[PDB]
Amino acid sequence: QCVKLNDGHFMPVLGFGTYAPPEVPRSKALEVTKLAIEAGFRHIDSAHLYNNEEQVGLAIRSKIADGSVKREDIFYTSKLWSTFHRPELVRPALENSLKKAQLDYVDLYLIHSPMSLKPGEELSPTDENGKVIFDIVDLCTTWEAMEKCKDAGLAKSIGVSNFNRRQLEMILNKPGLKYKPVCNQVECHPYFNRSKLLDFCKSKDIVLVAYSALGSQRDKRWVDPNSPVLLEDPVLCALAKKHKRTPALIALRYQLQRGVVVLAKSYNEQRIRQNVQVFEFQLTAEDMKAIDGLDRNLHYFNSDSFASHPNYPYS
Amino acid sequence: QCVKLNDGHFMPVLGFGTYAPPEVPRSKALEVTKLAIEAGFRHIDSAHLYNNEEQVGLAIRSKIADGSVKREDIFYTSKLWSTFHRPELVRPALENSLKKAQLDYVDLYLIHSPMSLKPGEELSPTDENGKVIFDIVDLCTTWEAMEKCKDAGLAKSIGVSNFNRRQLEMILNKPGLKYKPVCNQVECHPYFNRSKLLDFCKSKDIVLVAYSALGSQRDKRWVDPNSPVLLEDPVLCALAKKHKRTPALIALRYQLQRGVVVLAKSYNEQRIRQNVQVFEFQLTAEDMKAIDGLDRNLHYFNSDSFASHPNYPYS
Ligand SMILES: NC(=O)c1ccc[n+]([C@@H]2O[C@H](COP(=O)([O-])OP(=O)(O)OC[C@H]3O[C@@H](n4cnc5c(N)ncnc54)[C@H](OP(=O)(O)O)[C@@H]3O)[C@@H](O)[C@H]2O)c1
Ligand SMILES: NC(=O)c1ccc[n+]([C@@H]2O[C@H](COP(=O)([O-])OP(=O)(O)OC[C@H]3O[C@@H](n4cnc5c(N)ncnc54)[C@H](OP(=O)(O)O)[C@@H]3O)[C@@H](O)[C@H]2O)c1
Ligand SMILES: CCCCCCCCOC(=O)c1cc(O)c(O)c(O)c1
Repeated sequence: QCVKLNDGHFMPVLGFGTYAPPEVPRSKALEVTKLAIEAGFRHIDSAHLYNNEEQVGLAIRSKIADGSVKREDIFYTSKLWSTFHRPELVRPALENSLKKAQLDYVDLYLIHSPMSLKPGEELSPTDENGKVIFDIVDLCTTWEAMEKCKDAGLAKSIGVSNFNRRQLEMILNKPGLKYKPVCNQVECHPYFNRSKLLDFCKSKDIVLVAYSALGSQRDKRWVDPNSPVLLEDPVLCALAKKHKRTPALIALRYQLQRGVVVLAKSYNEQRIRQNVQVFEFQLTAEDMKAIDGLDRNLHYFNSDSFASHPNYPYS
Repeated sequence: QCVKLNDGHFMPVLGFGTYAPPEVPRSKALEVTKLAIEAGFRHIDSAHLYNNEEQVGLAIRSKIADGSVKREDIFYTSKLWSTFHRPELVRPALENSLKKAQLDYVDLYLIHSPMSLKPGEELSPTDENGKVIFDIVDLCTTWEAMEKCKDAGLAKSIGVSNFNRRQLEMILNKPGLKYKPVCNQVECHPYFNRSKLLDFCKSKDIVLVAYSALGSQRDKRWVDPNSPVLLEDPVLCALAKKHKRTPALIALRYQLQRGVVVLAKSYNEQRIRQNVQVFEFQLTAEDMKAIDGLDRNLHYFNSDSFASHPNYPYS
């Protein structure tokens, strides 16, 4: 079950989410990625940001080496972090990711965020410690550098993440554009279903990839603990009962049936193996309209901190 | 079961595909071509590109020598590789093919691809960066040189491969045209059935010859491994069950009943002998419409570098 991307490549519609907070030992990423592959996940989502590309890659390489999978069966995503937006930093950042994971190519490379951050090396030992420094980069030139990565065979497909419609149009309207982004990976779930942005993406042949599809990890560092817990929704629970599934499985299936490619992070063996059951059942059209009704414009990514960045996607 | 070509020659409607990847020992092509002829294949498709003309030729000569066939019962195709498009290179390339095969004439010589490549001795000439080097040739002059090869009795018939409608018209409308292409050998299967091109070809008396009719060899170099596997299609499988045949046989029969000449590669003795069974059954008109419904405009062969060639046939 794969979707055809606008560059002709194919992306599995269910992806494994690998991010876990820095308290979680990195050896866990190695363990759980092997478990994900053993359960049937083939699309694996990582990033320079996650500090896990080595462990994730070693999982992949391990399952390739022992003959459970071929490299060609695995669809591996990495992402260009925001301190590397300047065009001359793009290819080395990809190369660094490739060396960490010990892969020859990534199946997909994304611009992680339109919110560029100061690159390079400070120069004093402490002056800038702790601060968050924004940078200003024309993301079109970032995108050209991405296009060159694809032409070098380093990334099979290239795309973006956390872009809004305006930011997508800026790439789409670039003079001399060679490759459209294949996807826009954004927060998407029944509390923030992104239907308008989805319609836009579909009209341009860009796949929407949903993160926090199960309602986020609710990380204390950001997420308001009084925000409603997605998987406790009564409509999601009643559909789970009706179908003899679970609220997670309902929420994942919802995305698949609206043409969205869905990620699901779990570091728990049983939930990982549950999540692959998404292909065993289907929601009715009426079920789908009921889930559409749950939208409350709720972003679990309380980016509030970054709200004054000129490229903040919700300004 | 032959079709009358527009030059008066006859082409068998089922052809044996001889390409195998370079990991396959070169001796196999000799073995499998003999097996193909023993099974009933009479049309045999090779090319300079395949690096097997000696072995394929030996097979053909063997079966002629031992009396299983006469030379005139065999239809042998070779192809002019893209580094040899320049008019003065066309006849020596054909002569080199003929000397390798140890044959005096080919039944058919094709321009392999409209995508001309830098002349020389590499098959895939590459620049400093590893990028393939294109050439620019007026393919009308290539065609004139092909016309001369037919007049010299070195090729009984001439045609083209991987041409689109525009590229065909260019030849058809050439001033002083002597011979129309007898055929256009193109990627064609239920996921990319080419009906519009086929209608055009039929209106001009040009036979469409299908390659990757069984969904290609899915070579990593050119095919996305997560593309759908044609012979696993549930409609093909259900028709196979209905007819007590196989999905390969359904896919081959489809082509024959729409007036398409169809190639089938196999290096496996039992699949080779299965493939000749295509003449034992027939699909209903409803079966044919059901297969027509599978079209998803999917060409298995892809290349970022070749996509940017001015003569790329899918642009
Ligand atoms: N592009 C971006 O900027 C961006 C942002 C956020 C996320 N992402 C990507 O998207 C991935 C997923 O998003 P996310 O990390 O917010 O998490 P998510 O997929 O919404 O999952 C949230 C929580 O659901 C739990 N869970 C998983 N399967 C379950 C089931 N079947 N039943 C009940 N609970 C279940 C997990 O807990 P356990 O681990 O305990 O099972 C997990 O922490 C990330 O890991 C990352 O790859 C990208
Ligand atoms: N003009 C061009 O540019 C061009 C391009 C591509 C191909 N071609 C020509 O067309 C030929 C055929 O196309 P192709 O090589 O892409 O392969 P194909 O005919 O689409 O066959 C694909 C695969 O199907 C398998 N197969 C054959 N019979 C089968 C059966 N009865 N059941 C299940 N599987 C079966 C074969 O594997 P096994 O060998 O293991 O049986 C083969 O590798 C080539 O050999 C070449 O002559 C030309
Ligand atoms: C004070 C500002 C903190 C900056 C650090 C970012 C805050 C949130 O980090 C994450 O947990 C996170 C997880 C993912 O899966 C993502 O892709 C992603 O983009 C972010």
